[PDB]
Amino acid sequence: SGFEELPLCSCRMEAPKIDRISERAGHKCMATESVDGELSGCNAAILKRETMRPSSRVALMVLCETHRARMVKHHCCPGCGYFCTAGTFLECHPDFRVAHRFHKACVSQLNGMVFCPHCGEDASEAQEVTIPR
Ligand SMILES: [Zn+2]
Ligand SMILES: [Zn+2]
Ligand SMILES: [Zn+2]
Ligand SMILES: [Zn+2]
Repeated sequence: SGFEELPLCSCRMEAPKIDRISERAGHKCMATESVDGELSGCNAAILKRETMRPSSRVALMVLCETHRARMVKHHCCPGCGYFCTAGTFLECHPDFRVAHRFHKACVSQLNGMVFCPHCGEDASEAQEVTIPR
């Protein structure tokens, strides 16, 4: 029932390159962009072979430098693992020029209430945002 049970994201964590994830991907970025439910790939050439993911709900990804930059800004949804770069989505604003992006359907849920899946702040606080492509 308490805040301690809320999941927090892993957007800032990095896993070592010991599982050959980059090699199986051809050293191409594994990011998936979501724009109002339309999914698209990246496959840009990667520079670092360490892997990342916003939560353990999804598999680890090797990423291009642009998508690693967006991942550490909490622009990837921990619920589904898709990046929120354009279209409509929710943003939690814990501090100046900090935005945690996520889909309305991907909020954390505890005791019937909804929370930011990055940081655990109440999601009724979350603003709806529309960003052009
Ligand atoms: Zn990429
Ligand atoms: Zn995050
Ligand atoms: Zn999502
Ligand atoms: Zn948050």
